[PDB]
Amino acid sequence: MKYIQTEQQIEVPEGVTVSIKSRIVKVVGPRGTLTKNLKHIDVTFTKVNNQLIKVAVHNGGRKHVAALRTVKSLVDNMITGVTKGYKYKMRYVYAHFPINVNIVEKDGAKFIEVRNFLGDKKIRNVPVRDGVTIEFSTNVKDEIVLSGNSVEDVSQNAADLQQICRVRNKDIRKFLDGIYVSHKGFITED
RNA sequence: CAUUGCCGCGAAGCUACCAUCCGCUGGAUUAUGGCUGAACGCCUCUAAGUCAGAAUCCAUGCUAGAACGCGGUGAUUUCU
Ligand SMILES: [Mg+2]
Ligand SMILES: [Mg+2]
Ligand SMILES: [Mg+2]
Ligand SMILES: [Mg+2]
Ligand SMILES: [Mg+2]
Ligand SMILES: [Mg+2]
Ligand SMILES: [Mg+2]
Ligand SMILES: [Mg+2]
Ligand SMILES: [Mg+2]
Ligand SMILES: [Mg+2]
Ligand SMILES: [Mg+2]
Repeated sequence: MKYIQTEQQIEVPEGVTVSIKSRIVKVVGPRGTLTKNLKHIDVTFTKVNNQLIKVAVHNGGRKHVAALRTVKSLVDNMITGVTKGYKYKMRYVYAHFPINVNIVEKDGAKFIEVRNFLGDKKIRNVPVRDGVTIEFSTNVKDEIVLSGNSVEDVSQNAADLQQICRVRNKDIRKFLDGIYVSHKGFITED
């Protein structure tokens, strides 16, 4: 169809600075800073009144309009992640063998070590990505809390811990074992 | 002498899974499982982007070295 103009809104709240040269977006707030290279898209950003940035596609087909609301959602994720921050909570699910996860250092690389998953002698190792801060819940039994600015970094680190603890050669309908994400939320949320 | 006459042992050399030694580790991926995320206010591994991942692939390594591919360097003829 090639719609003439599709357009989206981005609400920049009171503490946030958004800076967009060519298609590289820099979002600065109370929690740090974030950068995305959006040069694969071809949208056009325009600043209206310092609390609002439009993003537009001119003469765009169905897939090109489709990526426009993606670009809105990604910058809003950056804005949320530098104002409220991002926080994931994972619980350990085990039947018989308890799962031992402690935050570990190997050559200054800050891994996550998982011993005794299903009684495996194999120690599993997940590296902590930068920005993600691993926490172990007090007054919740067997909960790991991943916190940081990027929802891309926090959720992929929470994805990597689930993916390393998969169950092999068993019926996974019964062998329900692993570390699963229980909550996707913010840090400064109430 | 017996077309190495025959028999036992027999060094050297060659040799035998009939004897010993030795046979490397990184990256990119497929299937698949994911993250973020629209389309399609929700949902979604996919559309943009991105993670992991096979005995696969491509390197590392190993063999040859273009006899018309290349480089460094040595010496370059007389009482002739
Ligand atoms: Mg599996
Ligand atoms: Mg079986
Ligand atoms: Mg005679
Ligand atoms: Mg004789
Ligand atoms: Mg052999
Ligand atoms: Mg999802
Ligand atoms: Mg895939
Ligand atoms: Mg894709
Ligand atoms: Mg990958
Ligand atoms: Mg190598
Ligand atoms: Mg040659």
